[PDB]
Amino acid sequence: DRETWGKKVDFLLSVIGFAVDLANVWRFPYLCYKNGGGAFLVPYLLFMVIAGMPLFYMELALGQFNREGAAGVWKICPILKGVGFTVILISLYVGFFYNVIIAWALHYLFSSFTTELPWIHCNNSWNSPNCSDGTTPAAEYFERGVLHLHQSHGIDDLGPPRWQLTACLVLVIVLLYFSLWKGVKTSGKVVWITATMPYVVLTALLLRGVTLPGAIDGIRAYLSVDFYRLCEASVWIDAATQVCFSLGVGFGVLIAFSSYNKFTNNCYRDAIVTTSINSLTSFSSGFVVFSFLGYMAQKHSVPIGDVAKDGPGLIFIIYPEAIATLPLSSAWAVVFFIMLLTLGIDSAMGGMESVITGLIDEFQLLHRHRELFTLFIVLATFLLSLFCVTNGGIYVFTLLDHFAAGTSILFGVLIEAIGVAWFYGVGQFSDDIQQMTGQRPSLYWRLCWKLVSPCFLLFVVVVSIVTFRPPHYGAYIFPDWANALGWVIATSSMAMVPIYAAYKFCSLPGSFREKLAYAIAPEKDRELVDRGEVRQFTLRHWLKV
Ligand SMILES: COC(=O)[C@H](c1ccccc1)[C@H]1CCCCN1
Ligand SMILES: *[C@@H]1O[C@H](CO)[C@@H](O)[C@H](O)[C@H]1NC(C)=O
Ligand SMILES: *[C@@H]1O[C@H](CO)[C@@H](O)[C@H](O)[C@H]1NC(C)=O
Ligand SMILES: [Cl-]
Ligand code: NA
Ligand code: NA
Repeated sequence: DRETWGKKVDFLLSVIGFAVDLANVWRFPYLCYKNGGGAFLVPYLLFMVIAGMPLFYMELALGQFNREGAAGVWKICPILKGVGFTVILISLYVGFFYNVIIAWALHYLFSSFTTELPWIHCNNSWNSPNCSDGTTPAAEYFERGVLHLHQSHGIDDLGPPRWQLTACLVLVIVLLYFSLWKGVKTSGKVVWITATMPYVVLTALLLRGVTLPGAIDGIRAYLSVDFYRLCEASVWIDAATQVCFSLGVGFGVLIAFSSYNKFTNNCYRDAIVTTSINSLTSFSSGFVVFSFLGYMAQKHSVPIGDVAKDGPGLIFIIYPEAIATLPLSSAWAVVFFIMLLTLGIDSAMGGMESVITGLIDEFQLLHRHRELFTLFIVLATFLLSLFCVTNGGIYVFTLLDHFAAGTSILFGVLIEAIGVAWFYGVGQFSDDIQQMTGQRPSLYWRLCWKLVSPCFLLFVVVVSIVTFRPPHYGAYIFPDWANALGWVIATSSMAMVPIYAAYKFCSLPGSFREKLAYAIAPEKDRELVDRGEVRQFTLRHWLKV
C-alpha cells in the first residue's frame, strides 16, 4: 500500500518537469557559443553516452526495485547509508535559496500588468543621476528599485527584509505546501500544466523572435563548427561538468519518483525517453535566446559577445529590454514571466518531495502524519529563506549558489555508484533488473556501471577541487569568512558518510569479522551470513563484471 502513481503519464511528466529548470534554457546555448558551437556537441555526446545514461538508468532501476526513498534503498549495503542523508541535505540546501528567483519572477509578473513598463526609461525615484537613457535603465530598475542593492555594503551589512518580496515568498510557499500535502495523488495532476506551459510559451517566443531583423545573424553565431577547439583542455572539462550537472542525479528525486512505480514496468525505455527529451529541450531553446540577442546586437551596433550575459542578469535585465521595444509589449512580458514562474515551480516541488519521502521512509512515526511534516518542512524553508530577501540578499544568493550544490553532488554520485557496482555487484543488479523487466542488461551497461563511470566521476571531482575560484558579484570581493562558511556548508553536506559509517560499525556486536560481515553484506543475505558464507569475503566477487 505504497500509493503508486494514478497514471503512468504522471511519472514521466513529473520527471520531465523536475529536469527542465530555469538554468536549462540558457546555460547550454551559452556553453555551445563559447566553446566553438556545433563542434562542442562531440565531447558532450561522448561523455553523455558513456556516463549520463548509465547513471540515470541505475538510479531509476534502484529506486523501482527497492521500493523505498533515497536513504531506504541502502539495505543492499548498510554501511553506506549516509549518502542518502547527504543527498537529502543537498536538496534542502538548494531549496533554501531556489525559492527567491520565483519570488522575483512573481514580482516582475505583478509589475508587468500596466500600460507603461517601469524599466523603459530612468525618470523615477530609483535612478542615479548618470544613466544611459552610466548603467542602463533596465539594470538600474532591477538592482535599484527591486533588490535595493545600493543600500548594502556587502554580506556583512544586510539590513531588514523587504515586505514586497516577503509577500511573494509567502505566496510561493503557500502554493508549494498545497501542491504537496496529499502525496503523489494530487502532485501528479499539477504537473499536467506546469510541465507543458513552457513549451507553449517557447513556441510563440520562437515564432516572434525568428521574424526580428538580425535574428539570423544571431543564429549563425550559435551553430558554426570549428573542430580546432577540441585541441584545448577546457572544452572537454566544460562538457564533462555540464553533463554531470545537467541531469537530475545526485538529489534523490529520481529514487523517490521511481519508488512509486509498479514493480513490473520497463524503466529502460522511460530513462531513454526522459533523457532524450531533456537533452533536446535545451538545444531547441537555444534558438530563441540567440535570435533575440542578435536582434539586440543589431539594434545597438555591438558584437553579440558583449550582449550575451549570464546568471540572473540575463533573464531579468537583457530579456525584458528587447520586449519593451516590441509592439504589444505588455502581453509579451506577461507571458514571458508566466513561463519563467512555471519553469521553476516543478523543480522546487520535486526537491521538497525528495526530502519528505526520504525522511518519512526512515521514521515510521511520520506516517499518516504527512500534512504536519510537510507544514513543518515548508515553514522551516520559509524561515531560512528570509536571508535572501534583505537589502544585500544577492550576496547570500550568490554564495549559496556557489557552495550548496558543487563538489558534493559528484562525491555523492561517485559513492553511490561504487556502492551499487562494487559492494553489491553488477551481476546482482542485472539479476534484479531481469526480475523486474523481462530482459537482462548487456555487457556494455555493466562495463559502464563498473569501470567507466567511477573513473570519470573521480576525475571530475579532482578537477573540480583543483580548479577553484571564489565567487563574486560585479566588483565586490567576498571576505575570508564567507569562503570559510561556504566550505563549512559543503563539508557538512559531504561528511555524512564517515560519521554514519563509524556509528554503524561501532553499534554492531561481536568481533571485527562479524561486524564487517554484517556491515557490508545485504540484508537479504542474512541467513548466509549467519551460516558463515559471505560473498564479499572473496577475491572472485570483486573481479566479476
Ligand atoms: C541549483 O538548482 C538546481 O540544481 C535544480 C534544483 C532546484 C530545486 C531543488 C533541487 C534542485 C536542479 C533541477 C534538476 C536538474 C539539475 N538542477
Ligand atoms: C523626465 O521628466 C521630465 C518631466 O516629466 C522631463 O522634463 C525630462 O526630460 C524627463 N527626462 C527623462 C530622462 O526622461
Ligand atoms: C553614477 O552615480 C552613482 C550614484 O550617484 C555614483 O556612485 C557613480 O560613481 C556614478 N558613476 C558615474 C560614471 O558617473
Ligand atoms: Cl542542460
Ligand atoms: Na522545472
Ligand atoms: Na537541465
